[PDB]
Amino acid sequence: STAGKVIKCKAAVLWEEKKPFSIEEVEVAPPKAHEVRIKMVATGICRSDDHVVSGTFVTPLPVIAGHEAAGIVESIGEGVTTVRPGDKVIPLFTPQCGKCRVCKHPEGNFCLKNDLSMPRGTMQDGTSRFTCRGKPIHHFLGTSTFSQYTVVDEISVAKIDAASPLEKVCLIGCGFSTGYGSAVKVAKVTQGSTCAVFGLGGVGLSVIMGCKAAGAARIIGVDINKDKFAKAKEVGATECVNPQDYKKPIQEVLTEMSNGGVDFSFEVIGRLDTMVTALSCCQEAYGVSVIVGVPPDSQNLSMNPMLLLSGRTWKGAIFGGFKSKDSVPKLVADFMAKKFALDPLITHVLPFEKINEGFDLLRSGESIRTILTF
Amino acid sequence: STAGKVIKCKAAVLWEEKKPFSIEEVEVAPPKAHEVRIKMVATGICRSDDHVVSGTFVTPLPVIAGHEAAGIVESIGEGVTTVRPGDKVIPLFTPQCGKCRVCKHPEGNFCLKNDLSMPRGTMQDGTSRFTCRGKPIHHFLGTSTFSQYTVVDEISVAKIDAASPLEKVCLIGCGFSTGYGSAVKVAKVTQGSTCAVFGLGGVGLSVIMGCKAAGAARIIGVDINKDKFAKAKEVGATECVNPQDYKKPIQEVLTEMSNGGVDFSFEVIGRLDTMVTALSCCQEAYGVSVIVGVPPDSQNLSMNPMLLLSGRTWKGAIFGGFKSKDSVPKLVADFMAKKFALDPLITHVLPFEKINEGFDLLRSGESIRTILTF
Ligand SMILES: NC(=O)c1ccc[n+]([C@@H]2O[C@H](COP(=O)([O-])OP(=O)([O-])OC[C@H]3O[C@@H](n4cnc5c(N)[nH+]cnc54)[C@H](O)[C@@H]3O)[C@@H](O)[C@H]2O)c1
Ligand SMILES: NC(=O)c1ccc[n+]([C@@H]2O[C@H](COP(=O)([O-])OP(=O)([O-])OC[C@H]3O[C@@H](n4cnc5c(N)[nH+]cnc54)[C@H](O)[C@@H]3O)[C@@H](O)[C@H]2O)c1
Ligand SMILES: [Zn+2]
Ligand SMILES: [Zn+2]
Ligand SMILES: [Zn+2]
Ligand SMILES: [Zn+2]
Repeated sequence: STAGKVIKCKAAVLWEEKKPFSIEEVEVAPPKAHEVRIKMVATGICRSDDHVVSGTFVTPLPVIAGHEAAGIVESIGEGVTTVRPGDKVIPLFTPQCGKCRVCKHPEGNFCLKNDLSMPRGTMQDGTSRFTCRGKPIHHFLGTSTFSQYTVVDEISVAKIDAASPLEKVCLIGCGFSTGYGSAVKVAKVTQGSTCAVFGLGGVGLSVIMGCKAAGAARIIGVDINKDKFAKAKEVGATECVNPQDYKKPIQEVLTEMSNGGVDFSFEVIGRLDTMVTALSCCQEAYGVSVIVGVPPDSQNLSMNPMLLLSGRTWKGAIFGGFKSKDSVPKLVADFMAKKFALDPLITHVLPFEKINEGFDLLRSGESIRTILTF
Repeated sequence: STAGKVIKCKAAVLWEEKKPFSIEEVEVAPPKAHEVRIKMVATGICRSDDHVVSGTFVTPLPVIAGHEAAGIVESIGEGVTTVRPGDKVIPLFTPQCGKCRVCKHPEGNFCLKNDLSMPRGTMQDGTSRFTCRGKPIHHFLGTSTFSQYTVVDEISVAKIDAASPLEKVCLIGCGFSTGYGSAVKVAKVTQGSTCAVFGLGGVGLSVIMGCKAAGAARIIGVDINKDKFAKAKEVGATECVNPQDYKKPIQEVLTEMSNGGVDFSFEVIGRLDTMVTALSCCQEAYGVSVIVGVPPDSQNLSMNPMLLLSGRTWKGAIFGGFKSKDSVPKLVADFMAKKFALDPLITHVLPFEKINEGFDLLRSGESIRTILTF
């Protein structure tokens, strides 16, 4: 039995920004009280993991990244009540402690125990469970899924259906749930509305899925890579536009196309300029714009507050507004009942050992989601 | 009889920015089709009128300003069906055409016929009804209430209760309705919540009234003029704070006071820095911030979009979100039924001839609302 023992396993360590991951042996400590050690089965490559590499999202290095994943519990620390060894689980990059003022609020989900606002790269107790070459290695968002084994706090894991296909449902740990919830929960897209979705990657495609599920009449996809348009239309886009094709700014184009502005817009890229464009293209009196993309570290946008005074609503969210531990198992159950599809997001499959090729695919524009198998 | 004739009457003409109003004779043309000529009874001094004087709010000059008022219909043009001679009325600086996409939307109120976005300073037909010393004089927001008589489009006037005290209910034409609706309709303040209100002038006091009516448990008033605090507490503030008293930025103070951020914040001043402060002091995961203050012309704010990505909602509104022609008569009926008070907003009552003394009271910090009586 490995219970109570250090596990030696392979992980993808990021020693430096703007460098390939290093696949090499790490030591994974056993779980302490209220911790869970997970044998990973599948993990997706999310652009947010690439943001760690590029320095767009600052978190302490060296680090084991990865946050979109599914696995099987290897062991539980003292006092764990919500999972058992052998359970299928999805790590939760947004925890759900159940006790803070956000967890108790009917509409909050950004639990105060998160490691996203001001990342420390540790477990809840301020320490690390990972050693590599004798050196402590940081965690990422309390998940660190680019490893054959990880250790997470109990508030950062959800038990899911024992019959779940882990190589699909790992996407419920980030990209699918984020995009879908941003439409259905955060924006609250209405039947018959017109939506504009900026960025047609895995998260933007999931936004489109949610807009279509909510009954939008028009869903306009916006991307500078026209190779993204075919899949966007397959999952519900009615029109796609490439800003590079137009002489005028795309907010003017979208305002014209929607006969005075869209009902709902979504920024699903991570650029300051497209956050402001996406706000501007929603109707000035009653439009809603949702920021989903992660902005570059410490940079401020500039905007004219008259865009809000006329009546627009501007909001953002983490993880589609879903309370993570309550919602992830329900989303898996709904997937099992065919209430939504995940295959449209999966364009590539690789073994974990080919993680760097998976990041190459994302950076070239060729992939939506690559799923890595351990 | 005056019907069908030019009226020569007294008005307050603003010939150029940053000068006193000139109280002098103007000619007021009779109403054309679908227009209404009103004998003014009372008009309030709103900070937005001072924004015209100061160049904070750009509108064509020379101009008859004034937009918060009540009067009696003198005559109606062909085709008017909603008011008759002798009716008490409130001019609507936000029209309600009933035909545009905003008017048809359940939550929109910023009718596309407004003259606020891109001010032309005319009637709907692109012409003026005012002459002074042989020169055409612009309208202001389709109202122009600093005149013994004005002409408005039918979509810019509402009939109110014949028994209405016009020297009080003129405030339903702007300041009361704007603040009250910003709380009850735009923010949708909840029972038991904590609110922060930046700016304790007539509009901010009306926000406090709305927050109290909605059942807020805590209402924190914020002003650099501590002379505003006593009246803020009278109408429902539980605490007041002056940013000048603190070594820390007031967003940090308010976050500490509210044990992690307020539920609802309101910017009721018109400064870029307080718009960002007000957003920052609402709880990062579920807080709502409403911009009510009018920003200085053409100036952009700077902010970190992580404030929104965590879950905040940022919105603004004109006229408290109220559909103007539907709402103004109901607000007057509610005032007549003692559902809210207006006297706390009224600090001074002067003859119209003292308009410049009324503006000096506002600029000195000494008044909330001055009502001018014709
Ligand atoms: N809020 C959350 O909880 C959360 C969760 C998951 C992802 N994210 C972020 O969401 C964003 C999208 O992630 P993803 O879908 O994995 O990324 P992705 O697959 O890189 O997709 C981004 C898309 O944006 C397109 N694009 C780039 N620049 C422009 C431009 N100027 N105009 C229009 N399109 C452009 C690009 O071609 C690509 O198809 C990233 O910033 C992520 O970090 C946020
Ligand atoms: N959105 C709308 O439809 C609408 C309607 C009416 C008024 N307005 C605007 O709302 C704002 C308030 O109008 P009002 O109540 O008539 O004005 P007001 O009576 O001048 O009140 C403004 C208050 O802000 C206070 N103040 C000034 N600077 C600061 C600061 N740095 N920090 C905190 N307090 C400060 C000031 O002392 C005063 O008590 C103005 O910008 C108006 O133009 C908007
Ligand atoms: Zn929590
Ligand atoms: Zn992600
Ligand atoms: Zn209209
Ligand atoms: Zn006003």
